[PDB]
Amino acid sequence: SKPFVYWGSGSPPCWKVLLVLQEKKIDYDEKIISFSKKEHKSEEILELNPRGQVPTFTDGDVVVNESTAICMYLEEKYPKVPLFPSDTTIRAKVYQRMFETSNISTNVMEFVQYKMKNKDSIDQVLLKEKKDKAHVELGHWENYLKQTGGFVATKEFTMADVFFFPMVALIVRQGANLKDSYPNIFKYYNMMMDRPTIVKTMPPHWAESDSPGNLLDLC
Amino acid sequence: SKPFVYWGSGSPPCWKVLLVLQEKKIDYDEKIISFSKKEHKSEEILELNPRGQVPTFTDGDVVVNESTAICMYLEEKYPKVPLFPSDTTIRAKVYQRMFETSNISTNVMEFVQYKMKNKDSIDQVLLKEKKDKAHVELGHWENYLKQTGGFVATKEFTMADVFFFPMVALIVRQGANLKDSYPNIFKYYNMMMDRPTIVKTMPPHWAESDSPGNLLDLC
Ligand SMILES: N[C@@H](CCC(=O)N[C@@H](CS)C(=O)NCC(=O)O)C(=O)O
Ligand SMILES: N[C@@H](CCC(=O)N[C@@H](CS)C(=O)NCC(=O)O)C(=O)O
Repeated sequence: SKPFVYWGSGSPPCWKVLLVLQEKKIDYDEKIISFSKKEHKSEEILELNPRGQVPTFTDGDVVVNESTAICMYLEEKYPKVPLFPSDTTIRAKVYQRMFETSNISTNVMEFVQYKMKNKDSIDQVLLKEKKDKAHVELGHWENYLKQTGGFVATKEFTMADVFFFPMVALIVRQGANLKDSYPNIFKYYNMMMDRPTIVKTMPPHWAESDSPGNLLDLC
Repeated sequence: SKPFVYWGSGSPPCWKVLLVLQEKKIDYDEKIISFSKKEHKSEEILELNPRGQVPTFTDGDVVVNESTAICMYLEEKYPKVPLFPSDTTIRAKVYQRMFETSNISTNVMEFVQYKMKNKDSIDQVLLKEKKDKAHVELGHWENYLKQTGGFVATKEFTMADVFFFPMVALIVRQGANLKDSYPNIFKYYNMMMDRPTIVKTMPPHWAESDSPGNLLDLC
């Protein structure tokens, strides 16, 4: 049995899956679909995933789509390279950080959404509201990296970094100068960006396209 | 070591934790906080949870807050009553359903949010948009229950039902007549509502308060 994963460029849910696969060094087959050409809605994809989304994934008769379910399945199916420590108490912290990352999406990426959605309708009395929420959110993670001095959950790479980093990258892709404002996250970013597995899974379309820059003002 | 959980009434994240605790029959200590009196922001809560949210949870030196992390920790710490089957392939389906339930929140509960948020500003040209999304979302789950004939993920109660049911209940609490429109979800609801563990964890404030009814029109 050899895993197969349909995924697109610039998608954190897909990145999570690719990182897990690479980090555990599992040989897999893939189909890099085009979002702009709506390939995530192909019939081939819909048979496996009624929601027409990526990642979509198989491994024999095993079919799983939620990026988080795929990662959990991979951790359980291919145990040789653990992305979780063995200590139950410490694993709890890894799980905490993993799932807590859904907050970045809401409190951070909302800042970008707003400027794009209701554009031309810029209300700085509200703009400064969500901007402060983004910073409040990032502060938590900043403190976390500060607290460990290394990776988002512990002093080693774990499933939590698989969830967190893609979000950090997307933030920087939007142009966040975190160098001085969030020295720990930035230190974490540059550190991670240097990890082989991450260099290998950078979103394909990023190199030859310009940053959306919806965050150039962040900090 | 005895678990301690701070939680509030009518909160799906808290319900998930209570169900897991009850279903595995773990004896725990609790603090039922008042949201209206802002007790989720107490100092006692903030020391353990910098976000000032519930559930907030401890078990010795073990501190975990994300409802999903707590459930995973409980599954791993107290294995006697498994909420997951042993088959790795089948567990994958349980994980799929568990995490996919985050969609109900977005595609379903948005319908309720909108009518509350931008109220008085009712735009039925858009109202009928999200209403159709709610039905599309529920259809997936309807088909799932149809596909199994029993619980949301398999023919037994699993961690997936722990995630799904609270959302179904909240929907009905908003007044959804799913009897004829979603016979399988409704059958699932009445079935679940009858399970001892669920009767015991119904949101405390529901009995003596009226349904918000933001869904009475759903179907
Ligand atoms: N909860 C899913 C979400 C996946 C998702 O949102 N995928 C996007 C790309 S990042 C997609 O394919 N979207 C297409 C759509 O909604 O049609 C996960 O984490 O896997
Ligand atoms: N992702 C968390 C979310 C918890 C959450 O949103 N809790 C709400 C009650 S349902 C809360 O305490 N909210 C207070 C707040 O944001 O201040 C989880 O699932 O545990």
